[PDB]
Amino acid sequence: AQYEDGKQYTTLEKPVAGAPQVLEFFSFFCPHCYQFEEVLHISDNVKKKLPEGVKMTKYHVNFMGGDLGKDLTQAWAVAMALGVEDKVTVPLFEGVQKTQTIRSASDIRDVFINAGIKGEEYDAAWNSFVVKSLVAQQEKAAADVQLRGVPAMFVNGKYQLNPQGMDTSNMDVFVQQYADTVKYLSEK
Repeated sequence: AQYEDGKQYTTLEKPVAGAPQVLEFFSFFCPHCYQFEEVLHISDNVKKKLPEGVKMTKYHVNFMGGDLGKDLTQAWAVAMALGVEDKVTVPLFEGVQKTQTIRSASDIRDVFINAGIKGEEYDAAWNSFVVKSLVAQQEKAAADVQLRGVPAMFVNGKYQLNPQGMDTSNMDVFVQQYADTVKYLSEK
């Protein structure tokens, strides 16, 4: 075929019932994730080719960067609850990997503040049980697929994107192939 299992994607031997339709995992410590977000804009180019009616979900993971890694998953929960993902994603990446000014939970907080979220609102969210359960959801989904690496994308809880098996000579062509594969898998 043109899309072969084991080539542009792999199939989970343990399919995950009721999983989000498009599920992406990342870490603000993950160098390829930085690329995926700020250079390739993967999430965006997938959405642009997804059918109508398919929701897109993106979760942070704990297994990189120790304590600060967990702080970032809780902050990503805050980001999701307040709907401010598009305002903090870039400074979190650059704060962690570019400028290295993120060294503590308080430095993570500064990014939200600088992005215009108010102190009280952040701290209230940070401490809220809605955020606790949003953290739990992020962990459960990563648990459900044995996740030990990022970036990672899963479609319908059955198929996992395999970027190692796509041409990387051209970044535009890589992204289109990636997105087209998600669309294929999505219609499967």
